[PDB]
Amino acid sequence: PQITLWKRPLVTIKIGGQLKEALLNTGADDTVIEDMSLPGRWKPKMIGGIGGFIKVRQYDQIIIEIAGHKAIGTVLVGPTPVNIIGRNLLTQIGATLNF
Amino acid sequence: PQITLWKRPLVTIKIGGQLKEALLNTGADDTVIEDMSLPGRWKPKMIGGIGGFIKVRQYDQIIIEIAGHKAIGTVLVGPTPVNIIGRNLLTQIGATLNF
Ligand SMILES: CC(C)CN(C[C@@H](O)[C@H](Cc1ccccc1)NC(=O)O[C@H]1CCOC1)S(=O)(=O)c1ccc(N)cc1
Repeated sequence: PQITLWKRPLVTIKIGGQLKEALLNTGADDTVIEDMSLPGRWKPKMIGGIGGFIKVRQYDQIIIEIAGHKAIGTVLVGPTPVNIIGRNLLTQIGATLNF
Repeated sequence: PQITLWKRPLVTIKIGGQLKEALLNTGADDTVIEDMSLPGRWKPKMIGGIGGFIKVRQYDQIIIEIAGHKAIGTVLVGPTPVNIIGRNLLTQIGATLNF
């Protein structure tokens, strides 16, 4: 699709069998999702946002559907205002910015 | 242009007579620029994301050139670690997400 930006670019994602809402976020390198159970091990990651740096859980090679497109990659889990899909997964679904 | 998301979507902007580098950010409601002086009245605002909140000054009816395109709108100014062009100005230059 072509998504205009008059409203928040919210899409439906599917991860761990659960449907959630997430924001398509070109301003984030990484993908951050609110607390949930994911399979396998995690490793520590520090990420920086507008308020500063926080610690999150990094799960690699997670299967996640994003607006109907399958991606498999790194998902960070931690305290976020909204689930955010970052460039690591936007590139997998073939997303570009155009004007 | 069509901007790939392999790297950060950074562009050159001109605001208040100054050239700056800024992130094209679909995940941001508003535009927020590292602290600088702007003309006219302002009011305080709190904005929050990863790492919590920061206090900023809200200036309305500010003209910015974004990669050569003039747009006008609200600009927030404060201690952001990165210059952010948010949806309120991305819409004005006709920016869309496509996949
Ligand atoms: C958290 C989202 C929902 C909203 N933000 C935009 C996001 O793109 C934000 C932009 C940014 C990048 C680097 C440093 C600081 C900020 N990226 C971000 O945090 O990257 C983290 C998460 C994964 O990778 C690292 S915001 O800055 O908090 C914000 C809030 C309100 C307004 N009016 C404007 C901006």
